[PDB]
This record gives sequence, structure tokens and C-alpha cells, in this order.
Amino acid sequence: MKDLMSLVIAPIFVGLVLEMISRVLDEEDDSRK
Repeated sequence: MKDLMSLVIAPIFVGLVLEMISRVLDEEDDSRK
């Protein structure tokens, strides 16, 4: 049963992806070595 299984992976998905690109929107420099 996925009563909640399909409710945990579902959101975390769109939330992890949308973030991946959200960083690119302002991912210029990471750190100066």
C-alpha cells in the first residue's frame, strides 16, 4: 500500500527538482579556493 508512500516521494520530487534549477538561477560562484 502507498497510502502515504505515494505522498512522500511525490512532493519531495517536484521539490527536489524545482530546487535543482532554482540554484542555477543564481549559482554563479561556489567558493574561492
